[PDB]
Amino acid sequence: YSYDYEYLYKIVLIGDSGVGKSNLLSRFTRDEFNLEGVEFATRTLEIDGKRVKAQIWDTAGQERYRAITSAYYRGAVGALIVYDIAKTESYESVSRWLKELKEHADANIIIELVGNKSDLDHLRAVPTEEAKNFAMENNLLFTEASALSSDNVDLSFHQLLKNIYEMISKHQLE
Amino acid sequence: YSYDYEYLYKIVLIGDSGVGKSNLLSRFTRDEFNLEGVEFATRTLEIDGKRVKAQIWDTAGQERYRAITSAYYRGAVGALIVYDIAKTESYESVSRWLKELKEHADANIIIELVGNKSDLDHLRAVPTEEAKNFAMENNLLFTEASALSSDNVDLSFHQLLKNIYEMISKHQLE
Ligand SMILES: Nc1nc2c(ncn2[C@@H]2O[C@H](COP(=O)(O)OP(=O)(O)O)[C@@H](O)[C@H]2O)c(=O)[nH]1
Ligand SMILES: Nc1nc2c(ncn2[C@@H]2O[C@H](COP(=O)(O)OP(=O)(O)O)[C@@H](O)[C@H]2O)c(=O)[nH]1
Ligand SMILES: [Zn+2]
Ligand SMILES: [Zn+2]
Ligand SMILES: [Zn+2]
Ligand SMILES: [Zn+2]
Repeated sequence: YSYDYEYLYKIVLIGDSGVGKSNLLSRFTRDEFNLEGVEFATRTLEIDGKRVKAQIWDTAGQERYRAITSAYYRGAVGALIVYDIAKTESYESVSRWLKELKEHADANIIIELVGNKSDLDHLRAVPTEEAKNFAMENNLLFTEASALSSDNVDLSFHQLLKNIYEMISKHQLE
Repeated sequence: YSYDYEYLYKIVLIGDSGVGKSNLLSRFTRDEFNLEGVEFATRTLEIDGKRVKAQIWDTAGQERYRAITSAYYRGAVGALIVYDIAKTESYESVSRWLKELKEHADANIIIELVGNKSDLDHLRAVPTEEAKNFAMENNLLFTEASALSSDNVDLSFHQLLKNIYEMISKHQLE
């Protein structure tokens, strides 16, 4: 048998404007997607037998013109860095978002690199192997996804929460 | 170092009308007490290094005339059975509340017996040793408390949440 309790994880979504952060959230939490306020959404799912309440934060679009404030990252245990596989610029900015996390987020936050818009294969600018190699180099989890076609969307969120739970537990047997 | 995450525990308060359930809640969550809606309150505190968000439920007084519905107990990991040390009847009803928990609450809910109104020592009807012996007999945690004078109030809630966390963890090394 198992006891009746929940884990509270705060996750933040970061990345350049237009990479599909808000559509990743609406696809995972409400299964909706829009071709071009709601501060965060919560979905609860089972991770290795345990119930995990994931509170996933999303921007209001201010990252297009200014830097995200420190309060956005506070309390977050995981983070998704989203880029556009069809936009090189959005992939080059991954280092900037890594700087943002080191500067305002928890020192041991668990990071996952997400390559969104995998449906635009005719416009692919960033090869999967380049970003996958970069993720392992910087000890980030990695997947490509498509909020439009729902490919690997649940995988991007389940992979991070599963790694958070296991990395926490593994850290607990000190 | 420790990761940034929380545990969500639902706790319910049960006992006969007038034993001091609502005043136990206001004393622990808001440090207020009244001499003779708000469905539940949440207070977060540190249990053995970890952060535990306790959601403590309280009745609207319907237990005076009818039985508490099943939905009140659903999801609860712990429960406080409160009686009046100055009212024998309220102590005799502890078996009824144990029946209520077996009937509508989780099969492995952790129960604590609380003897409230310890300040009315001139009116003591239930000796501490009788209820303490009864609690160990039925594998309940036990303390006396006074919502009026704040004695053992934080102890009654901290003792239960600490036992819940450790009993869960101890159950986890299957
Ligand atoms: N083709 C495609 N377009 C997407 C995808 N995800 C988002 N978009 C589009 O990208 C634009 C910006 O998306 P949005 O979620 O607002 O990006 P955000 O600024 O990071 O939140 C929208 O017009 C979406 O239609 C995807 O997986 N595939
Ligand atoms: N002397 C004393 N009176 C108390 C204590 N706790 C509650 N009361 C009184 O008992 C009455 C009923 O308390 P209440 O919290 O509403 O009981 P409930 O029905 O179980 O919620 C109130 O008038 C309180 O003033 C206590 O620790 N000591
Ligand atoms: Zn957005
Ligand atoms: Zn910054
Ligand atoms: Zn009450
Ligand atoms: Zn019943």
